[PDB]
Amino acid sequence: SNTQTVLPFTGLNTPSGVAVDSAGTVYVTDHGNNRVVKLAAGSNTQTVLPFTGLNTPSGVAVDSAGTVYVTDHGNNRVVKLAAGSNTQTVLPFTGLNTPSGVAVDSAGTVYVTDHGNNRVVKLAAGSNTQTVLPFTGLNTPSGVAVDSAGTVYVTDHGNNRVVKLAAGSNTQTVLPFTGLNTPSGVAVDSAGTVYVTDHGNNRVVKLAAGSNTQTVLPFTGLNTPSGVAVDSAGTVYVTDHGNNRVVKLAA
Repeated sequence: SNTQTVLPFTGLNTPSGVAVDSAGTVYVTDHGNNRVVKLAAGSNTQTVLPFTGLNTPSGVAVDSAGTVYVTDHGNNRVVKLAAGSNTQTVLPFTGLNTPSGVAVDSAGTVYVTDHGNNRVVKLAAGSNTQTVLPFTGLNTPSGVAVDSAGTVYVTDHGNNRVVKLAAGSNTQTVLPFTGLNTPSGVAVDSAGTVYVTDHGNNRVVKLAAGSNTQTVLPFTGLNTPSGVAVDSAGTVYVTDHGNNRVVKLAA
């Protein structure tokens, strides 16, 4: 499609992160309102999820079980809320500094960009012991995504680049995007195409697997886009942070 639609969220203030579940429900961190909202597919009415005590939530992820994970940026913690639950749980990460992005793989392992510590950490399901991933030279990493192969993609915000680390690899690779300015968010679809919010350039770019040539997606009127998500239909969802809105673009 060449034509975005603005999703019917209400009252957003600088939305940061977005995620979409297998049912097409869209989850958004309403950063400026210390809340997380969701919108079911076709619904005109959001619901505020029952998290407690959030401070400028940044990133959001949702797993196949419908559990919602949120980086509670201002409180240096990551919280999760099981589907239908009333009570969040704080995940046992240690030593976070302004965590910024979160992703969850098919095994339930949780990956977090520890923005203030220039590192990415992961926590296996049920584990009490995080592991720091062997990225090199990160500067304020913002967003993270993980594909079905376990490859981890990170927007290295301060270095104007996107890096990836294959499962079990010691050595990251810098993806061949061009001309990025403070990239914030990243998503990867089932075909391995990587989508990045090029925050400082008011645009969203994608790079197909093995391609050397990005394409700029035909969104219009973006202002400092933060987060991006892609569903199984290839629809791309973007938090248009500066315009207090969320937009989507069908394939």
